[PDB]
Amino acid sequence: EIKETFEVDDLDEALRLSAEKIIEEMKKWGVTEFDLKFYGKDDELAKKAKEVIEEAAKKAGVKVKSEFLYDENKDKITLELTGPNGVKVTSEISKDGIKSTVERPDRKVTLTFKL
Repeated sequence: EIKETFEVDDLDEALRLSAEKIIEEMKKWGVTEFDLKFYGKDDELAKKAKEVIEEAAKKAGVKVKSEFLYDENKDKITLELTGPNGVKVTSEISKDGIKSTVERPDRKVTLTFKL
């Protein structure tokens, strides 16, 4: 069980670094495609999170199947990425930054992106 913490200047940098590291860990575990579920408001932040992940997956040659379940009452974004053979990523996005929990059988990585 490993915790990693990073410092970014802004939420935009948090989104970019987190998407890169998330795709990294999935690429490590032999993932070529994954299902993405998004929970949050239908706004500009939602669009940014989509493009950052899609651009990051595209550069890595990974296919994504995205479902957005919009709920305006949610003040924060939850992302659930499911991959084959038990690969699961949960990313929480708020004004304070991003916390991503990357789960593999016998491997739990928690990534925090502060400021």
